[PDB]
Amino acid sequence: LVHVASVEKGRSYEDFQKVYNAIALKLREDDEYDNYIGYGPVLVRLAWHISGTWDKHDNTGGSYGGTYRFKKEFNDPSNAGLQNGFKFLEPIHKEFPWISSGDLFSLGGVTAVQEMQGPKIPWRCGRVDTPEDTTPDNGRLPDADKDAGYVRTFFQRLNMNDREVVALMGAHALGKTHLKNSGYEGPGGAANNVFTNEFYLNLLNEDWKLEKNDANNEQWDSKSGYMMLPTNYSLIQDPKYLSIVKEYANDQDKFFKDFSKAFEKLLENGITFPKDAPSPFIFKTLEEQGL
Ligand code: HEM
Repeated sequence: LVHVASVEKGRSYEDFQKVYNAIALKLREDDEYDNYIGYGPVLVRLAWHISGTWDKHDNTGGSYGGTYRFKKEFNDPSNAGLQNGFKFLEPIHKEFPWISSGDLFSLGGVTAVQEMQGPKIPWRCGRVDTPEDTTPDNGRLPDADKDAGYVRTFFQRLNMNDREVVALMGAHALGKTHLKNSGYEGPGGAANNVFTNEFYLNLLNEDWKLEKNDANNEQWDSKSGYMMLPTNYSLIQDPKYLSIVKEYANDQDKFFKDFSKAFEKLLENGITFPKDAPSPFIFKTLEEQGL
């Protein structure tokens, strides 16, 4: 498989900035979702899940083809709860019918990180909708009940190394686990719709206790009301992951820098960019625009 990025015909930076503006204006507006967490956290999770299906061995899956729109990928058990992020973006797609689905689902994640005070994420247009038979089979997305060795092996399929994996996992400072979606319950911290290095500080500073929850899954719980998935708790049981955790806990700007690079890499895996293609766009926030 080769997936060559093709620009939506006749569109430039200013068009994509209009789609970004519509998603961010709708984020401000619908602030009541999930006990006033807002749709920020569920939109960066949709962008990682349509990206996380990629397989470096045969160039299948990844963000290119927009195939989350098809029933098979939409109804995957590991995607439960993401129907909310899809529903949110749907009026935005009716307003800009020219943008491809892969470009929309992925720009949704970029807009959410930057509106939640996160780092600027460079983004590239050019994903193209592919047919229903290119939709990846279920089961390429990761389990939560596992250890640091599973996490290392998994992210190798997306050729993410240790630094990339630890930066990327910092996203779990956002939102929460929901019992009806995943069999896990609880937030990762206090500031869960502001993008910070909080996930790392919690993992180093809380007295975590292992307990079973109401779905009979184990998770790590702290006195403070926060939780950790076994796979996130893994990052302090592995000596290479633990030194990077410590680095991000002590330096939020190094976390922002590395998260920016790894998240763009994640959203562009599997896509060939012709060098006449536009350079990656940096979108302005609402605030920077006075909107
Ligand atoms: C081994 C890797 C990962 C596993 C096993 C995993 C698993 C999960 C699970 C079980 C949930 C809760 C789902 C729910 O009940 O609603 C969750 C939530 C979330 N995940 Fe991950 N995750 C992984 C990697 C990532 C990465 C790479 C990102 C983003 C860069 C990410 C971002 C999020 C966010 C923001 C949420 C919050 C969802 C919400 O608030 O609704 N995850 N993750």
